[PDB]
Amino acid sequence: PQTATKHLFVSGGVASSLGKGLTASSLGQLLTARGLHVTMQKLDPYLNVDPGTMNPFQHGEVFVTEDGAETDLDVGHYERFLDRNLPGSANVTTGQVYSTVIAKERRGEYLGDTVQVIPHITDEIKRRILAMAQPDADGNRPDVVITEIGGTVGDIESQPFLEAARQVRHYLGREDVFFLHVSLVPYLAPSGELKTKPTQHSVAALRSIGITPDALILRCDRDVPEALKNKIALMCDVDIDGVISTPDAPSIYDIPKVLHREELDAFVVRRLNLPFRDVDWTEWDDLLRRVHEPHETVRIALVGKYVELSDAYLSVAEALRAGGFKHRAKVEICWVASDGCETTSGAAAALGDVHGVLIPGGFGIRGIEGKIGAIAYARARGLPVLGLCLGLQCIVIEAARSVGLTNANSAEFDPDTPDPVIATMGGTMRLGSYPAVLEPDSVVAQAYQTTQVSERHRHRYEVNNAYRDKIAESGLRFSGTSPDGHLVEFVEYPPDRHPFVVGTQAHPELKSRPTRPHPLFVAFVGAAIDYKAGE
Amino acid sequence: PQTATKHLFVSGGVASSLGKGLTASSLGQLLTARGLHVTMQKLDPYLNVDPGTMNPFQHGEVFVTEDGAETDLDVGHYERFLDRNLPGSANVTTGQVYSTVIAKERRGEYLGDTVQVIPHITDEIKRRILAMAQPDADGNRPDVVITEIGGTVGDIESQPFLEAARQVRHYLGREDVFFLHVSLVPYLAPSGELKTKPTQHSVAALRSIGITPDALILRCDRDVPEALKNKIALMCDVDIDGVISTPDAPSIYDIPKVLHREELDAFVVRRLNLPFRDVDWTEWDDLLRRVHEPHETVRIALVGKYVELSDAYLSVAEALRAGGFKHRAKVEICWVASDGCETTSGAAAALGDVHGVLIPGGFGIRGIEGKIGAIAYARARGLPVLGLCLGLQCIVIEAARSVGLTNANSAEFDPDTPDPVIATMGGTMRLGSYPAVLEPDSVVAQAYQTTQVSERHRHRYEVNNAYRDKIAESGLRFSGTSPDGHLVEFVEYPPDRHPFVVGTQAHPELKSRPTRPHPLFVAFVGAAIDYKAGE
Amino acid sequence: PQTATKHLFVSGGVASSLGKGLTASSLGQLLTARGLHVTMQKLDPYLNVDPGTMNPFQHGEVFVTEDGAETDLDVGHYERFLDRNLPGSANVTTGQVYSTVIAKERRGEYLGDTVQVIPHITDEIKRRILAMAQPDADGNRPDVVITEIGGTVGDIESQPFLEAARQVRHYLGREDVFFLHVSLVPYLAPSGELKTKPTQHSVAALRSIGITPDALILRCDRDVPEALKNKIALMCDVDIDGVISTPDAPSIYDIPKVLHREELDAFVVRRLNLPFRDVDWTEWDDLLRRVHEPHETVRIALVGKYVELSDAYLSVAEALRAGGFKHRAKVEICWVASDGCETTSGAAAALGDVHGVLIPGGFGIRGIEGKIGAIAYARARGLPVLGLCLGLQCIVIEAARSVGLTNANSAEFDPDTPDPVIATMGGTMRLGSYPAVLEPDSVVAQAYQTTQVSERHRHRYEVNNAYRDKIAESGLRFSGTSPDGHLVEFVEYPPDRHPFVVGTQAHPELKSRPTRPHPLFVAFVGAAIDYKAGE
Ligand SMILES: Nc1ccn([C@@H]2O[C@H](COP(=O)(O)OP(=O)(O)OP(=O)(O)O)[C@@H](O)[C@H]2O)c(=O)n1
Ligand SMILES: Nc1ccn([C@@H]2O[C@H](COP(=O)(O)OP(=O)(O)OP(=O)(O)O)[C@@H](O)[C@H]2O)c(=O)n1
Ligand SMILES: Nc1ccn([C@@H]2O[C@H](COP(=O)(O)OP(=O)(O)OP(=O)(O)O)[C@@H](O)[C@H]2O)c(=O)n1
Ligand SMILES: Nc1ccn([C@@H]2O[C@H](COP(=O)(O)OP(=O)(O)OP(=O)(O)O)[C@@H](O)[C@H]2O)c(=O)n1
Ligand SMILES: Nc1ccn([C@@H]2O[C@H](COP(=O)(O)OP(=O)(O)OP(=O)(O)O)[C@@H](O)[C@H]2O)c(=O)n1
Ligand SMILES: Nc1ccn([C@@H]2O[C@H](COP(=O)(O)OP(=O)(O)OP(=O)(O)O)[C@@H](O)[C@H]2O)c(=O)n1
Repeated sequence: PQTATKHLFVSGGVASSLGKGLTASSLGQLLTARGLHVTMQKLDPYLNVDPGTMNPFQHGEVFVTEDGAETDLDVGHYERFLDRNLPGSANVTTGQVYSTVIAKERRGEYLGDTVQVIPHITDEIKRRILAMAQPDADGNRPDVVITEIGGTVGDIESQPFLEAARQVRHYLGREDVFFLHVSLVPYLAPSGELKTKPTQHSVAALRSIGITPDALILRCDRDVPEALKNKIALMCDVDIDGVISTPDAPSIYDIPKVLHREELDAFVVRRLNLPFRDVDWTEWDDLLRRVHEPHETVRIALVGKYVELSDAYLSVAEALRAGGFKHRAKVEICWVASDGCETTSGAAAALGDVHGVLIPGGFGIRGIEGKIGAIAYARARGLPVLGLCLGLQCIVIEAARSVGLTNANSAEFDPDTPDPVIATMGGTMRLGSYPAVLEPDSVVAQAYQTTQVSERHRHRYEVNNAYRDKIAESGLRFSGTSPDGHLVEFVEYPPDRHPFVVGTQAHPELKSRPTRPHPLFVAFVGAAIDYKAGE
Repeated sequence: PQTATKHLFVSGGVASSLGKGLTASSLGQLLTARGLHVTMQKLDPYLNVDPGTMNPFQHGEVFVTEDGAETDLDVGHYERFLDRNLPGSANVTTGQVYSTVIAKERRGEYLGDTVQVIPHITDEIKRRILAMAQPDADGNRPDVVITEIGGTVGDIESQPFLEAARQVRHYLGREDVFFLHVSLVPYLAPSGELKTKPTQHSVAALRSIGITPDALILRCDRDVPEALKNKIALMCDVDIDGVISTPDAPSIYDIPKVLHREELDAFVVRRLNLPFRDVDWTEWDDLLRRVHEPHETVRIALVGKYVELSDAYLSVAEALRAGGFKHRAKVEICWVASDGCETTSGAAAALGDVHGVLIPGGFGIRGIEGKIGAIAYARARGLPVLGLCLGLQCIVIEAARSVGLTNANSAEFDPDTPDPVIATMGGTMRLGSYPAVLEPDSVVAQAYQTTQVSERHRHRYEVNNAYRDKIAESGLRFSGTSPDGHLVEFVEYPPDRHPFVVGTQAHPELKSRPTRPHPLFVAFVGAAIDYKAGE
Repeated sequence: PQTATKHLFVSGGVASSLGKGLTASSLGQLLTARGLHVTMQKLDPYLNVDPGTMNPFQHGEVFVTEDGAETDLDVGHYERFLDRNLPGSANVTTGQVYSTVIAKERRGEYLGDTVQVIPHITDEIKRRILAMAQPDADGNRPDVVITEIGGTVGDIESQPFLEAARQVRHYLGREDVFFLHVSLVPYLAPSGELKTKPTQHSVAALRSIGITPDALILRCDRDVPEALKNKIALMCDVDIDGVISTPDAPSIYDIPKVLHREELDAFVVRRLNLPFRDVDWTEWDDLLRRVHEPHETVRIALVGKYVELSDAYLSVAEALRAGGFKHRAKVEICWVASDGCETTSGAAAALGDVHGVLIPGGFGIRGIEGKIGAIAYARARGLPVLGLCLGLQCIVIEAARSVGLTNANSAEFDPDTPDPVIATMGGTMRLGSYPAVLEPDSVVAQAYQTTQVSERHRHRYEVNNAYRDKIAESGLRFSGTSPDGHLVEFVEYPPDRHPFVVGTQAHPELKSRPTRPHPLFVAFVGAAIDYKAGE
């Protein structure tokens, strides 16, 4: 039988860039491995109502849920570590709260009461939090909700969320609410010692707003001496079980071992009185083997538009590497800047060194001819290609230009093109999960091993249905469509035209999990390994 | 069976002069009435090592324990409300802590370690606190120690005591430590409403140092509306059982009823899990009757040296009134300034209106001839007299001068007197409890109904043992002595010389309790009532 | 003409071990180079009244002023960087304040007033501070007093000093008081960026007690980007002239260049309106040349009792290196643990690799036979020796044992010795500066180039004046004495017995300055270089 849904807030002190996200994700992973139905939530502090306005080349990708809600990329780590789909409710922001309360004000639904910050805003936040305890579409209720509070304790940027957390702690009571806390432990080079004083000043600032931390996670470049853990337990009044060393791990997938080796999760389960059951590593030891024991290295070029910040492609890169792990191959990514590839001599100079090329999406970018040139090169050179979203549109433009439709373009990039092979259906902006059907015994059907698939979408332009028969003169099969056949979903060249050249409009990288890689990235790495073996 | 000795700290916020002392005393009274063995402690913040240096005309009397320890007058309220003797350990000060730790430093008992404030000072304070849990001379261990932290939360004056309280709360755990808190609720006259915001800012300041208050006592001139108690429970995270209204009571003896009518003590007993048993009021309803239903008013003049601050005589005045309550009489005190009474015309102008005159002590004052003049008048007029300590020395000087020893004096006030009837035995400064013996069937023996008594002392001058036979020529009997007869303890005139004129060297006001008045003050009020009846 | 003496407080935030001492010393150096008469003061937080109780093997040496006041070793850096003698007033501690105020309380000099912490303590601290503005023994008044506040801002350990600083800032006014501030800027390895948030939280904590910092010194492992200096000036309201980068310098003597290259001192002079004059580097460029361009490396063994903490010998090591700089030689110190040298085979195994051996002091240690063995070896091997204080007593014991006084000892280490060549005169504990006279044309007289010297002392045992003629049978000349000849001050072997073997009772390392090395350490390094050249 299930008790009340516990809440487990996480807040950062001293500094940002300490890994609250991956730490909370790893805690969710461990609780999942015990068999609890964990779910997760992020409370972003910024006022953007949704991230579709944000420049991804500075703030990373935009994740898309099943229900087509745009969310912070941080939600991706929670999905990947849980292997669970999360609702669009998983990402609250200050912008959603303030614009909700001001909308209800203008519509007059507060009966003319004065709209204070307290209680109206903090009750709305508390409601957005407690909604996660509601039963899912199957009627199951989660055991634990982990809620990463954004910003830093003491930021004016976060005070309303921490007042809401305080109120939740009042109404549910300490049997059912737990606070983790994450804080920096700097190393000083002239003296050669770890200093706890910033963590004491952090927990003092946290207590000044009425939250009591039940455990500390100490972020450090070396294992914290027991002689400092005891001092922290003295000066923070944190039970000495709950001062946890957490070095900088070798890789993000090692962090669950770090947290388990300090036995954090056993203390969490004991403190919340959740149904205690043994951890089974059998699902994750094999991952750590594949991660640490690569049989071979294989290089994939990724033809990004701008590549000085790699975080703009995080989930693409992680989906590639998750594919690599399926073949026990260390996928290494050659970050290739598309604007170097607009000339075939530059394309040859960049791309000739690799065993495959991948065309990632690029919603909202301008100027794609570099990607088309890179694809035309890769076809002539025989390099395997996968095109994610804009990737399919560049592949289709390349195919049409190969059959002489020289001025062919997307209506997005040349509204005056005489041959809009990609055109607006601004037309219906498709978002979220839609069904698709595969040509039976197509190459994609051979990969998925089924005719029925579903994918997450974020595009408003489509293959012009009048051109399908013309484009098929290239040999390009339209090997998947909408169930009515009205919309194009996949394209491929035949197996004897090229070994593997596929595109989709989807973002298949969003269905990646390291224990369950996406079929197309597995097949693409299989083709890249076969190219390595043949060359 | 007895569990661990619980601790119950009390700290003030917003302001001083809020009645932490009488509130904590009344809580001790209620817990005593349940039958728990309560004991109490004050942690003064000032650096005076003992108060014997302090000017009592600005800071009130100096209390004296059984073991002769000088303590703050605040200890008197705890003794009176408990009716229990307290050790000299009942009053810690910062001066005792800092001078102890620096003494152990100079004696080298820290093995050359650096003497920080933490942990050395706060461990010493914690030791001075936990000492109260040690078994008494009978081997009984108290159930509850109530510890009034001096100053205000947020004073630099108190930070080390609050860090010590935090450490105690860590080592004993919240099952065994409770915090009361006392805070002001101002009334604003232009708007006519109570404001809780100062109490919120107080509990925020208290939390900033890591103490969590379990209940609030709200100090207000009117009953706090339930609509503000709920807001305080919301904004302070104080369980709504534990927000307690406490109006300004009519008198200090009514405060136990106030605390019981809001049912504070039931919540304390439930929260500490003490052995629950019913309150019996039978001991205190009769006090409240006597306090509120006086049959008659009787006036006593008290011949103080300086009287603009009455707190210098607190325990004298309270012992008088406790005597009054024994005869159901409202004792009203005519505060008479001794320097008006040095001339017989001024003495007649001041003292003629009253039914008795009392000569209080005056350790460390200069110039006493006003008191001698007042006594000579009172004798001629027939007014009953009691002399406390210096009172006996003025009575004895008056007696000697009445038998012509005209230049007789105390060696304290004229070291060059040719007739030191009071002289140094600086000689042995007597402090604390000493036995004395009474002349059988003396007037004092008729009052005490026994030959054996004990009293608390604070004097270094004594009746000159060579003059006893000479002074007895006045008829003044030396009706009590040390058991060896070496020292004078009491004097009286015979019943047919005057109705009641007695002195002692003792401070009998320190053995006052309202449920157990001191015998001499009962007899003195009996004589003053008989004078009222006869006149 | 001279205006009022300015005050320049310095306080640390975020962490200790950030170099407030050397930073403030370097600021004093720069202001001295401009020609201002700077003086300095340390306000230690610990309650040790003087450090003579402290274990130096954990807290470093004890410095000794001209007037024989024991002070924290931190005073040594101020003396060395100023090249000025400082009074014993240069080191206040909480122990001196609290024991002073409690002494005046017990002596009754507060007229019975209650001794609060405020104002009595903080007025005493303010008085101890303002005393530094009083004219010196020549009647000159310093222009600037630099006052390093100990502990960290927000420590209960320091609150009274910061309240005193606030009061001084009130009474003198912001024209005449300046606050530096020192704060950490951590580097985070996973993200690769400097984080300013701990400095913002520091300056917030500092402002919460009413001090406004006029400049920030940022302590970092790399030059702070201008893009973070501007953010700090925004969020701290620090004038952007006054956010100063300070990397970890290569050596302590380079820090004046760091502070001058960021032009801190020009801003300080402009802000305090001191008499502006150009910096002259001519005194310090030659030091930095000698420091960075060593012609040769020469190794000196230092025979310490315990050597795992080198800070116990700080001023000895610095005096050696200052001697090295006089010959342009990199002195490298072989830290030799004396207990390895008690056997001649172990002595040979340790000491044979070096060009000289030095016997440092050791007040309060037990067991010296290792040092005697090391000296007997060094004599047989011909290694140059210098004995500081206990060094002379080991040299003298070795000399006496070489002439067959086999059971000779110091009365300190064998009170039952039949031959106390070193004996109590506990006798007079000599402290501070005393005159001494040198044998004309002695080797020491050839070094000092004068007959008259003075030295700082800290010993209570002396050469037994009855044994001088007996010990001189070794050839050991008693080449210096008290001016009356009563006390032994120096010993030497003749130039043809050994090249240079000298001892003293003094601590000559305390008169070291890098621009003015002590004559004996120059001569000793000259002899060690001559041994290197000959071997
Ligand atoms: N136990 C941890 C914690 C953090 N990191 C490193 O810290 C970086 C930060 O990644 P992230 O969790 O996403 O935090 P940020 O995006 O940088 O900033 P924020 O704290 O707001 O989440 C990661 O690259 C990760 O390698 C790590 O290796 N191990
Ligand atoms: N809440 C606190 C914490 C520390 N101190 C004082 O700060 C000094 C110690 O300085 P510091 O070394 O910098 O802090 P640590 O406790 O020792 O931890 P860390 O090593 O990280 O510095 C001690 O005198 C200690 O009493 C204090 O008064 N109040
Ligand atoms: N529930 C209360 C609390 C306080 N008082 C009044 O508050 C005054 C303060 O007396 P005391 O307890 O001794 O406090 P102070 O001496 O004035 O100052 P402090 O708080 O430091 O004890 C008393 O006269 C008392 O009448 C009261 O009548 N009822
Ligand atoms: N911790 C708090 C407490 C109050 N407020 C805000 O302060 C305003 C109320 O002002 P005020 O009346 O002065 O405080 P009250 O809560 O109403 O209590 P009181 O009547 O004593 O004033 C409200 O907007 C409330 O949201 C806040 O932002 N944060
Ligand atoms: N601008 C600076 C500041 C500090 N340090 C290094 O920091 C160390 C600290 O020395 P010190 O000034 O004496 O400080 P601590 O003794 O370690 O501790 P505290 O802050 O209390 O003085 C020194 O070894 C020094 O090399 C430095 O190289 N350059
Ligand atoms: N006094 C302040 C300081 C910062 N913030 C908020 O904190 C967030 C920035 O987080 P962070 O990067 O960690 O602090 P920085 O100012 O950017 O400095 P640093 O790089 O060291 O982190 C911003 O939303 C900013 O508005 C705030 O609300 N109040």
